[PDB]
This record gives sequence, structure tokens and C-alpha cells, in this order.
Amino acid sequence: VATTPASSPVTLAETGSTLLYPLFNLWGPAFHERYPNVTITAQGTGSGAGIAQAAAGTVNIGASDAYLSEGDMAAHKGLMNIALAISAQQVNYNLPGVSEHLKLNGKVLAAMYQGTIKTWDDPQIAALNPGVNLPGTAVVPLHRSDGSGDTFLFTQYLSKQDPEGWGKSPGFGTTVDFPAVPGALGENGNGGMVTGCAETPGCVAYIGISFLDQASQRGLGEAQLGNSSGNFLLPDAQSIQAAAAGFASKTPANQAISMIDGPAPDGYPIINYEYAIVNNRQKDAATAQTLQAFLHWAITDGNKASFLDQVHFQPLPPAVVKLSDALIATISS
Repeated sequence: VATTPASSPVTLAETGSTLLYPLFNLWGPAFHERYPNVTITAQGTGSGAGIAQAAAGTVNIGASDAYLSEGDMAAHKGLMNIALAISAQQVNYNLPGVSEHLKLNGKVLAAMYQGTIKTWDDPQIAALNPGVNLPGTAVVPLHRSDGSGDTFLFTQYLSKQDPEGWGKSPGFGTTVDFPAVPGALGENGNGGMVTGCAETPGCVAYIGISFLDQASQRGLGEAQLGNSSGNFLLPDAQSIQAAAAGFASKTPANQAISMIDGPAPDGYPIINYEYAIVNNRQKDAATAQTLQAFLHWAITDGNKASFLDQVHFQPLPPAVVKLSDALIATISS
């Protein structure tokens, strides 16, 4: 693995995951400060564009919260997903006056997105939140309009917890045919989800953890999500470090692994690796070497708390760092 960038000016273009975007805005300047000859550009366009453009050769780095499907790998040989850090997703809602962190699970959320739960005081919700005065506000299940990693993560949670329902249809993916129910409205990017949700009381939205602060500032509630052990957790360092322990020794060599709804009793149900989608063959030697240098930097120096703590991510455990490096090292020209 090349740990030093070429000396000639090189530009690494990135695009994709709005979830990973805030972090790339920190990494980019830091690396550039260290190696002035290297220019890093990034844009928040959603995981879909990330996968699409990296595959088309339009950018050097596609950012994605979703791993490549077996189909994607077969269609674009040389394309791989390298883990860079661990992140998570929370479920925000707009219910002014409700102080508590409402408890929800994949079964109840699937019902909301399927239109069977139409109000916030529905029996299925009250059963999970005894003592809370739930309003009769109508539920408005919002979803991402653009191909999104958050959609992939959310719909996998729903699919795992509701195998016979959501699991069968519409299943999961970066783009999903959401049930056409009242309020099934589309919003662009995580920002759009925050903004959309804050707009009208009763909204529900799956939003990436790096937008947690913004969501709170807008006065949105944050749900406690139930895991398979019957526990309801908030996404924080503790619950994510606990959920990751479930897959630290079980990550495949190609790193395509779902860490959704794991077995850790105290683990948060929606965590995931953030991926750099990159092609095994680059423009020239200088560019291949610089991309390697940057990616290895990102998973070592870039994984320090000074960086990750700002967007609420956790670092990759060592065995995984090793696997990423092994993939970084195949980047040639």
C-alpha cells in the first residue's frame, strides 16, 4: 500500500453519500494541508450517484453507505467497496410537545410506511410507549427521492424485522418503490429529509447520524429503536460500539456485509460501514498512488476521534482496517 502521494499535482474527485459528505469536508482539507499538491473535491449527491459515477469512471471516489450488490460487482469488474468508518441512522419525527424518545421497531415502522398505521396514537404505538400522551396527529412517512444509502439501510431494517411483510415487498435497495399511501412524499438528500420533517408535525424520516445535530436543532424528536434482543436503543457511541462487536470478526474479504439488526443485546440496530466505491484501475501511476495514499490516510489518521467524533462515527476495528488496506493496495494503472 502506498502511504505517500505522488509529488505532481493530482486532483481526487469524490461524489455521493450525503451521509459521508460532512466528513469528507474535514478529511479533504486536512489531507490537502499536508500535501498541497493534492486537490480533493466532494459533493453531496446521494449513494446512488456515488455508485453510478464511480462505475462510469466519472469520479475517483464514489461515496456510498450501501455495499455493491453481487450484480453490481458482476457488471463492473474492477469495482470494489472499501470500508472507511462506521456510521448509523436514526429515525426522527415531528411531534411538538412530546418530550420522550418514542420507542419504535421495524414492525411498527413498516406499518407506518405501508399506510396501516395512520395516526400517532395508534394502538401499536401506545403499546410500546405506556404513559405517554400520544396525539392523534396523522403520520406522514417521508422517503428519499434520490438513490440513497440511507434508503438502503432503512429498508433493510424494515425487511429484517418484517420478513413476511416488507421483506417480501418492496424489499430493500438504494431506490425502492415506496407504497403509495397518503403522505408518501419524497425529499432530496438528508438535508431535505430534515427540512421536510420539520415542516409539518406528524412527519417521520430516516436520517443519517451526521445530520443528528441539525435535526435536533430543528426540534425533531429522536426514536429509540428496538433491536432483536428486545432492547430499545438511541444511536450513540455505546450502542454503536456494542453493535459493531457483532461483526468485527465476521467481515468478508470484499467487505460487503450488512450489519443491520445484529445480535448484540446492547447494540443499535442500524449501523453500517461507510464505503469508498473505487475502481481497481486508475488513469495513471501518479493518480493511483495518490488515491492509495489518501484512502490509507483516511482509515488511519482519518479515523482519529478528532475527525469522527464531529459526525458521530466510530473507527474501523483493526481487523477491518487490514482488509481495507488489502483492497487499497490493488489500486493500479
